[PDB]
Amino acid sequence: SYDTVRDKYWLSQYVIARETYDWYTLQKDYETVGMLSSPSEGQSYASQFNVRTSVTIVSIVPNGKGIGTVRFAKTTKRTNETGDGETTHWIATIGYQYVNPSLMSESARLTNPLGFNVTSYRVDPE
Amino acid sequence: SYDTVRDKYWLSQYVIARETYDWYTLQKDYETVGMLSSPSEGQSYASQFQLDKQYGSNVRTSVTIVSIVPNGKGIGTVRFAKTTKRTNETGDGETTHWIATIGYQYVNPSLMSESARLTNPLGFNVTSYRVDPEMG
Amino acid sequence: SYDTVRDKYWLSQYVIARETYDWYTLQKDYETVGMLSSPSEGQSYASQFQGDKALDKQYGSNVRTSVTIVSIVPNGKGIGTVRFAKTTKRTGDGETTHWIATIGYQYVNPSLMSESARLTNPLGFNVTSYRVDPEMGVV
Amino acid sequence: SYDTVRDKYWLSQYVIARETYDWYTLQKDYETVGMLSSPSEGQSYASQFQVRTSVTIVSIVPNGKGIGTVRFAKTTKGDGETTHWIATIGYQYVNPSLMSESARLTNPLGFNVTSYRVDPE
Ligand SMILES: [Cl-]
Ligand SMILES: [Cl-]
Repeated sequence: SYDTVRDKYWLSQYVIARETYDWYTLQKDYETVGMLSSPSEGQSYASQFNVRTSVTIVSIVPNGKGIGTVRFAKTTKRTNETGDGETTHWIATIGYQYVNPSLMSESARLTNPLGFNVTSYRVDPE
Repeated sequence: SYDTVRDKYWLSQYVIARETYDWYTLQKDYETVGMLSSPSEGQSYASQFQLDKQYGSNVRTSVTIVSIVPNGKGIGTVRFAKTTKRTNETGDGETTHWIATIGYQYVNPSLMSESARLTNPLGFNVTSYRVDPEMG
Repeated sequence: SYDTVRDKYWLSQYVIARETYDWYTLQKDYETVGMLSSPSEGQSYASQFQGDKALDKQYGSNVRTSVTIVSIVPNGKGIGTVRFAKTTKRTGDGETTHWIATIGYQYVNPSLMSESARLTNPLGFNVTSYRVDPEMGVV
Repeated sequence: SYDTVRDKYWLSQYVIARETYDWYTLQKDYETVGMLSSPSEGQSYASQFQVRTSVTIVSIVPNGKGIGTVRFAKTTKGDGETTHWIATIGYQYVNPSLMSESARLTNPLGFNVTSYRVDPE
């Protein structure tokens, strides 16, 4: 369905924003994560604060009631090695809902026009 | 009355589709749940198959509807048994009893796809579905 | 895969923005079509709210056309098909018709947009052809 | 607030029901967890379900928006072994008519846990 397509896109965007490490996009990624997170999950993410980690989304299963499961890989390279480096696999378990986009900043609403908000997020090894 | 007959038919069709596991009806059962559900309930059902490659065609769970009570104001209660047999075997398998409580309405049927509107021209639509064990 | 998810998201967002007529979301819809479209396609949409013909002048606040997305199939080679319903009523159920949008699309360099556009569309989704035909079923 | 008093009570009841091990009450406890759980969380609990362990609630902090943190101890049985834990619990309230009559007698306010995770302290 369309609501599923929607949720799968934003769950995927969230994991990419939150799990990537890229020096030159990190301020932008950090900001994106706050704009897609509820106030308390945003406060909780802020409290966890050259290599490059890239994310591959493998699959996403929303339960249709505000939990989603995202299987994904992270590939961490020392920038100044040749290959793609070490790849590990993970499962994000993500609570989320949609808020009134008027109830956020104007900038937040441009980044997050549907008002998608992660309310909880946990990552476990696959 | 006619609303009661209509509602009782659909509640039972919903429980049968949603609670049956049979490899040879599965595609049809799966599509019926989709046509008859809100997107959230649809996805709630469908997400358990995103179970069939766990069970394949070795397990069959069939439903027996025991009573159907529409409770007024778009809620209905369906008592039913589910019976699971490994597909090899004669024997009765294991039977458990359940109560599905079901929030439902009739939506604009024009919004649905072609095939959905043939099967569900009245727009039966489940917005909440919950199964609890049978007690008193 | 992820590309399918991305494509299907943007294809539907496009059809919702472009086919919806709702006074209270019109300014946002209009702007979203602009961000997601080629100059041609953008002006093709925008042109219907210009001159004395402007659709909003001739509807105002008294008509609402809402969209239900029914299926989205990316067809490969940057073409996608969105089946959808449009439901119009003046402010019962109003009038529902079914439609097929065929959409040529690509991902362009996202720096070429105003920074507003790049916040909303950082991947650079860009529609270069848009056509709606009536639903006929299959055969 | 009252909403907080309410949430602390049901969150504490949930952890008591879900983390206690008592042979003579295990079936009632199992049933209680189902009646206090969303449909999906009830399915998930039932799958993962496979001495006497008693629960002591130490504190309950709801965030006011559907997440609660419960710090608690489990004591298995002189004294026995006590370990310490943190349940992170998502929850909401649903219309009590959307559940069975029996469910609704155990859970009159329609409290539903939508997610549950326990971590060591
Ligand atoms: Cl959004
Ligand atoms: Cl984008």
